[PDB]
Amino acid sequence: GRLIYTAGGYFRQSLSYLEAYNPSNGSWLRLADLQVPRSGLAGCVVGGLLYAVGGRNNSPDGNTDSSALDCYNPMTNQWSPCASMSVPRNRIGVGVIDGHIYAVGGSHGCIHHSSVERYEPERDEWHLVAPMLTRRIGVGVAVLNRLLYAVGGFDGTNRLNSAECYYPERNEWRMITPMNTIRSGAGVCVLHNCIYAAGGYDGQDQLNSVERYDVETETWTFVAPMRHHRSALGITVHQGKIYVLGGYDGHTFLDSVECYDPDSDTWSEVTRMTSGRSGVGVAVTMEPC
Ligand SMILES: CN(C)C(=O)c1cccc(-c2cccc(-n3ncc(C(=O)O)c3C(F)(F)F)n2)c1
Ligand SMILES: [Cl-]
Repeated sequence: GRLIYTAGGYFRQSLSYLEAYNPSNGSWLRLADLQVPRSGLAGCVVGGLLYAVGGRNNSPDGNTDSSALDCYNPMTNQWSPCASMSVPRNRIGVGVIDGHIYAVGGSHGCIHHSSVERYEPERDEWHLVAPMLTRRIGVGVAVLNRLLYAVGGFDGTNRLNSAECYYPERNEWRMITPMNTIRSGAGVCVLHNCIYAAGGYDGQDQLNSVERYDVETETWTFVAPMRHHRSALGITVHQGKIYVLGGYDGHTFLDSVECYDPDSDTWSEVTRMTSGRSGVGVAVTMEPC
């Protein structure tokens, strides 16, 4: 059995929560807290281990952007620090290729990063790679066919409809077709042969719209919209379905979890997080024992 893990997030301040939702039975487990509260982080899994990457501790006692990489082992229910990134990256995106973690973009104070770096678990080492063509914070990241895509975000001045693709064997970024919608702090994931971008902020409104990029056709197509408008949502795939978790709708820090069924093109309410929050990190791995 596999669980959807949600790490960190934001309500009033950055959160240390780690909780795991089991689609098979509707249940939530609270697991070991993050060592450091963080919002605007990303989650990913490599070799059954859950990693929490970047973010920011927004707290009454000060605000600190995170360069941290921390590893959670479901077998032990324990967090362990890994090597830190070259730079703090709040509102980061991440993707895994070939057992390596790419950390993309994000902010450090007023610095909006185009830089990108790659973590090798076997070596506990980060190394910089080619930077993106654009500065992107609140960037959506997905991996399809061992290529890494960076989608939308905020460049320090404008929210972006643009997207680009990183070709590892050439260490090179190239623009792809722009989305039909400006999206920053969207949820971005892969399903089948498509990159999905769900929600985000366009500069004026939180979005419910959802569109997908087909790598073979190089075009974006809208699918059915989510039931909730949301920016700073978490997103993941579990058994061929997209799940979106939390976010901010302009009014409420959402506890809503929705899932998308591509065959019926419908979104439905699935469960509620134990408390409303935005800016979480999400990934899927094995049950704790
Ligand atoms: C209302 N608040 C501030 C929160 O709910 C919140 C709190 C902490 C972290 C984030 C977050 C997480 C991931 C991406 C983003 N970005 N990154 C860029 C933009 C943009 O405006 O362009 C956004 C946002 F806020 F929409 F979603 N934010 C949002
Ligand atoms: Cl923030």
